[PDB]
Formats: sequence, structure tokens, C-alpha cells
Amino acid sequence: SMAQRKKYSVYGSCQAPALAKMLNSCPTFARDWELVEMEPCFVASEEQIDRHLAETIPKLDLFLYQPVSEGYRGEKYSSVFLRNSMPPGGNALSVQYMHWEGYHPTVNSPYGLPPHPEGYVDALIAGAVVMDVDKETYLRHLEEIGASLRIDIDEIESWCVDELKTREVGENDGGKQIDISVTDFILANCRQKRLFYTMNHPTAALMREIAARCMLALGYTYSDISFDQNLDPLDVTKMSLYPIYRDCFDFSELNRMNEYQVLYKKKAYEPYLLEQFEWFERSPKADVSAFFDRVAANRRWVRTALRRAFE
Ligand SMILES: *SCCNC(=O)CCNC(=O)[C@H](O)C(C)(C)COP(=O)(O)OP(=O)(O)OC[C@H]1O[C@@H](n2cnc3c(N)ncnc32)[C@H](O)[C@@H]1OP(=O)(O)O
Ligand SMILES: [Cl-]
Ligand SMILES: [Cl-]
Ligand SMILES: [Cl-]
Ligand SMILES: [Cl-]
Repeated sequence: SMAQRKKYSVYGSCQAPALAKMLNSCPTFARDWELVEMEPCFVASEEQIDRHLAETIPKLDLFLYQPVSEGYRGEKYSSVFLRNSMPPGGNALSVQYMHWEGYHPTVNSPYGLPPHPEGYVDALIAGAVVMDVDKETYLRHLEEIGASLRIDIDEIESWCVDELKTREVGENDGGKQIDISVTDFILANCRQKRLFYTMNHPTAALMREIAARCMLALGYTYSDISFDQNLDPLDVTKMSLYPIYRDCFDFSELNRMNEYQVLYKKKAYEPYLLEQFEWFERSPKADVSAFFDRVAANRRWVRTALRRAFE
């Protein structure tokens, strides 16, 4: 019934609690399923993950999860190890980890550098710092950078799709193919609808879409699927598209590059980008260079933009 709904959990990145929130907002889903919450992979403590292996997972009818490698934090947090503890007759369905750099091709997260309080940094700025390009020069060249990215938009999108398709194979989930994905949807809609606020924070529209695919995988009909349209669980931070590049997107509005939102606060694009320079200049140059090299290695358009703007 209702006090006798089946039990499910959602484990994975920050997208996992967001997906549970979205699913719970569908009355037909909520009629059948009761959430038992699991902390996501980046925050679960050892005590918490131990408890979930012992007490949560063996009681689930459904484990919706994103692939998480053993190398991330250890076996205990890995999707292979967690799903192994499911009871007989339980169902474990993998859900795509949604990552897409196509709106903000200059943005990534620190590797080998201190964590940034906002979680994201502009990697092209890191390259400029290494190249001894001054912050004022960079700010005067935003259009040249955006023009380069615009010329390269198809290459960028092709790579973004390939990264998702490669991950569908599930190497970080013991070689199990990902059950539930939205790759074709993302490519087909990305220029028409804003699908990501940051590379790994889907907007409401994308969260609804993936939640819908989960419901289809569970055997619900298309007509069963409806969500709270006001839910936008990953809206904390909103990266701004660069000038010129932004005009490739149907939704693009204000001010020659929009303000950023970071941790729910608005920040004008000029001070935001100047502060990125200041942040990188605090770290050892060798480490900033290692970071930029790591980002640029498989992202041709990044070095191309730096060269076209600053050579
Ligand atoms: S909801 C956003 C919360 N943020 C995070 O969890 C931090 C960023 N994500 C990750 O570190 C990983 O994606 C997690 C969730 C821990 C899973 O890690 P795995 O070891 O299982 O494997 P991944 O392939 O998911 O991650 C490895 C690196 O690859 C980046 N990444 C994932 N997906 C893509 C796509 N499609 N394109 C490019 N890069 C992608 C991850 O961010 C991660 O980056 P590193 O810089 O190597 O940490
Ligand atoms: Cl059971
Ligand atoms: Cl799809
Ligand atoms: Cl924008
Ligand atoms: Cl060229």
C-alpha cells in the first residue's frame, strides 16, 4: 500500500539526492516508492557508508545509483561494492553521471590545487597565468576567446558526446553498461534549452528528463510521468557563457556576458574573472601549469583559444 510502499535509495554524485527529490515529486512514483536517503559519494563518512551497507542496501527493493570507481575514495564507496549488498529480488539500476562542458568550455574544477570555495575555476585563465598574460589583457580579449570557441562549437560538442558514450560502457562500475542515460537528449537540445548550470549541475529541465527515463526503466508509462516544475535542485552556481559563443544558444540574454551566480550570490563577470586570476596567482606556477596541461591535453579548443586570443 502506502505504509507498504517499496523502498529505494539513490546513491552517486550530488545528482543523486537531486534525482531522488525529483522522483519523489511525481505523484505516481511517490504512490509506489519510499526513499531511504543515502549520503552522496563525496560526503558520506565511513561510519555512514558502513551503516548503509549493513542496514540500508540489504532492505532495498530498488537501488538507483551512478557509477563510482574504487579509486575515488576506496572500495566502500564504489558502486560495484555497494550494489553487491542488494537482497535477492532487488533491482540495481545505473544512472548516467551527467557532465557536459559545452556551455562553459573554459571551466573545470581544480586538480592538484586547493579546493575552490565555489567548486569551479576557469581553466583558460590558468593557461593565461602560465603564459604570463595579465588579467587586464585577458578581460580585453573575451570576445576573441568566445569567437574561437564559436568556430570550434561542433568539435566541442562532439567531444562532450563522446565522453558520455565512452562512460556508458561502465568501466568504473565493473564493466556494467549504464542502464539509464540522456545522451541523445542532451546533444539534440543543448543549444535550444539551458541543460546545465555548471558542467556537472543539470538544470531542472535535464533533471526532469533523467527522472522520466528512470520511471520508464521501472515500467511506468509516459502518461504516468509528471514532476514539480518549480524544483531546480542544483541551481546553487550558474556559470556565464563567454561573449560571442553565448550567441550560439537560443536562450542567451544580457549585458555582453551575463553575471555569474556563485553559492547563490551574483557576481559581475569582470570581477569574477579578475578574481580567478588572483586565485591562480596564489598557487605555485608549476602546479597551475600541471593543472592546465591536464585539462588541455584532450581539449584541443582550449589551447586553440589561448593561441588565437594571445599570440
Ligand atoms: S554533482 C557534482 C558533484 N561533483 C563531484 O562529485 C566532483 C566531480 N566528479 C567526480 O569527481 C566524479 O565524476 C565522481 C562522481 C567521483 C565519480 O568518479 P569516477 O572515478 O567513478 O569516474 P568519473 O569518470 O565520473 O570521474 C573521473 C573524472 O572525470 C570527470 N568526468 C566525469 N564525466 C565526464 C565527462 N563526461 N567528460 C569529461 N570529464 C568527466 C570527473 O569530473 C572526474 O574529474 P577529475 O578531474 O579526474 O577528478
Ligand atoms: Cl527486499
Ligand atoms: Cl536520450
Ligand atoms: Cl549565461
Ligand atoms: Cl587558427
